[PDB]
Amino acid sequence: MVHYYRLSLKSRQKAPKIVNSKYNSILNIALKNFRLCKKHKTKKPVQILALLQEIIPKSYFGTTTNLKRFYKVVEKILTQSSFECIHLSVLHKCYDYDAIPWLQNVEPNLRPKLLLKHNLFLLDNIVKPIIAFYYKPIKTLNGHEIKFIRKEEYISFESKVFHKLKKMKYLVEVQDEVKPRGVLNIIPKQDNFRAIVSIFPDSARKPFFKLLTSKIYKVLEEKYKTSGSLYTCWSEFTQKTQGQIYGIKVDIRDAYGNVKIPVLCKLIQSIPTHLLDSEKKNFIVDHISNQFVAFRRKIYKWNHGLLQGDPLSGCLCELYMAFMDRLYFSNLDKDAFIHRTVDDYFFCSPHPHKVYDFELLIKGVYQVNPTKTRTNLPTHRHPQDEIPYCGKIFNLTTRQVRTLYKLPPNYEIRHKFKLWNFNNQISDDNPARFLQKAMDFPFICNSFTKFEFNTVFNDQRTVFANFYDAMICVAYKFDAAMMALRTSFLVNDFGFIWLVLSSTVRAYASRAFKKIVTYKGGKYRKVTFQCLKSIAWRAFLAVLKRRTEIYKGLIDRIKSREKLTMKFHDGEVDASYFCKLPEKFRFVKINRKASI
Ligand SMILES: COC(=O)c1ccc2c(ccn2[C@@H]2C[C@H](O)[C@@H](COP(=O)(O)OP(=O)(O)OP(=O)(O)O)O2)c1
Ligand SMILES: [Mg+2]
Ligand SMILES: [Mg+2]
Repeated sequence: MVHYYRLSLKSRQKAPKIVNSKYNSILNIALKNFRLCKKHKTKKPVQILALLQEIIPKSYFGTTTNLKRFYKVVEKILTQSSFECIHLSVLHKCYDYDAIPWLQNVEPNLRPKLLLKHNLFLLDNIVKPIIAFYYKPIKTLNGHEIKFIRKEEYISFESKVFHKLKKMKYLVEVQDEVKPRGVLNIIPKQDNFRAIVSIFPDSARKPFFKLLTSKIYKVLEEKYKTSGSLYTCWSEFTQKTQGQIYGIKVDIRDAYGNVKIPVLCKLIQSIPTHLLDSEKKNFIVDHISNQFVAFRRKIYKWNHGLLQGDPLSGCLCELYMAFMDRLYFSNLDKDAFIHRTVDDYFFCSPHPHKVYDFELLIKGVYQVNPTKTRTNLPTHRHPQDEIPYCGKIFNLTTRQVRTLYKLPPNYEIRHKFKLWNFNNQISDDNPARFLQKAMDFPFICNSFTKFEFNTVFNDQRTVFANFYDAMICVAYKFDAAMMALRTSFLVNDFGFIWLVLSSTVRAYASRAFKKIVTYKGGKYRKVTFQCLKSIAWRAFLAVLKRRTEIYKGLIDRIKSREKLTMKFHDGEVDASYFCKLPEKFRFVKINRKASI
C-alpha cells in the first residue's frame, strides 16, 4: 500500500561496504566508485549530475534512454520541495529490459520489481548520500522551497552564529547529560539567521502540551484584552475616518528572544487556579526556565527568551505580549486603529502626529526592526501607502485591501503546493483523484475572505481583482499538478482534466459569489456568476499560455466553448488587467532545471 518514494534525503540508508547475495554485483562497481569519489576534496567546480554519471557506470543501463529516465528522478531530487514524492513506478516503468546486460540472464517476467529494488539501492545508497556529502538542504520557509547550500560554507555559517551564541551568553553549556528538548538548528534568514528547536518526536506529552496551549489561550480570551477583530477594526475605522489616513506597521526584533522569562513566570503564576492549576503552572515555569537542546554533541541551556520551535512558545509569547499591550499601549486614541498579531503592530490615525507618537512609543518599548517598517509618515525617507499586514495589503489612501502574495524574483511557484502526501497515497493509475485532491479549496481559502470580497470598504474593482488574483494561484497549482502527472503518472488520456477543470472553475466562482453576497455594503453595484466564471477562465488561460506549446489544445478548447466576455455593471473596473498575467505572477519560474 506504499506507491510513492519520497525525494527527501533522510530516506537514505547507510552505504554497505559490499552488496550481498540478493543483489547483482554489477552495482558494486558503483559502490566502489562512491568511495573512490568520497575520498576526494574539491572547493569550487561541482556539477552533481555529471559526477554521479561517473560513479554509476553506463553499463548499469546499457543504453541512452534508460539512463535519462533515471536522471529525470535524480533531477527531481536536486530540485525537490519538502514532502514531494515520485511513484516507485518511475523506477521500472517503460524501461528497455533486454538492453541492460544484467537482467538478460534473469527470468524475463520477474525483471520489474528487482530492477526497482536495484534502482532503490542506487538512489538510497549512492545518489542522495553523494548529495548529502556535498550539500546541506535548508527550508526557505517560503512554501516548501528547499535551497541547496554547499555544506562547506554552511558549516562555517553555522559556526559563526554558534560563535555569536557562545560569545554572547544566549547559550550556556550545562553538561548535566540531561534529557534535551531537541536538536538546535541554525537556519539562514536573509543577511541574518534564525535559531530553532526540532523537538524529539516523543508523543507522550503532545496532547498534554496541546491541553496547556488550549488552557492559556482561554486565559488570554477571558483575562486579557479582547483584541476586537482585524476586519471589524479596519471596517469601522475606515468608515468613521473621512480624511487622509496615516499609518505605520512595525516588526519587533527577536520577539521570542526578548521575552523576559522573569516577567513571564510571574504572569504564569498570576493566573487564577480555576484556569491553570498549580501543577501545570509549575511545569510551565520549570519548562521555560529549563530549556536544554543538543547541538553538535554538547548540550546547552538556552537563556535568550522563549526559544523558537518549542510547542508552548507561541502561546506564552502572546501572553507576554498581551501583558505588554496592557502595560504600554492602553492610552491610545479610541477613535484610532490599532492591531497586533505577534511581533507586528499596525497603527493608523488621521492625525499624522499621533502616528508619529505611536512610532516613538513603540521604539521606546521595543527594539524595532527598521527594515520591516512600512508607513506614510512624512518623517520617513520613502513613504509607502500600501502597507502589508496579516498577509493583506492595506492601502492607506484608497482604504482597499488586497491579498499579499510572497513571490520573490525567480521563485519557482511549484514550491508553494504540496502535491503529495505520504499518509494518503494515490496509485499511479488514477490521475483523476490526484488532480481533484490538488484542486481542493483549502489551499486558497485564505484569499477567499471578507477582507477580499467585502464591498464595505473595498471597491468592485478591488473585489474582482482579488478573485482573479486568487484564481491565478489556483491555475498555477493546477499546472504544477499537470507537471506531476506528465512526469510521474505519465498520462495516457486527458479526458478527466476537462471535467475537473470545469468543476473547479464553477465551484470557486460559487464560493466567491456567496462570500461577496455575504459581505455586501455601500459600494456593491452588481456581481454576476457569468462574470466570476469568465474571470476564472481568463485566469486559467493567462497561466496556460506560458506553455502554449503544450496547452494549445486546452487553451483553444476553453476559448472555443466557453464564455469569457467581460461585462461589468460598472464603468470603474479596468478589464485590461483581467487579460494579462498580474505583475506579481508573470515572472515566477515554471521550469524545473537542476541548478546546483
Ligand atoms: C524553521 O521552521 C519552524 O519550525 C518555525 C518558523 C518560524 C517560527 C517557528 C516558531 C515561531 N516562529 C516565528 C517566531 C518568530 O519570532 C515569529 C516572528 O517572525 P519574525 O519577526 O519574521 O522573526 P523574529 O521577530 O524572531 O526576528 P526578526 O524580527 O527577524 O528579528 O514567528 C518555527
Ligand atoms: Mg519580528
Ligand atoms: Mg513579522
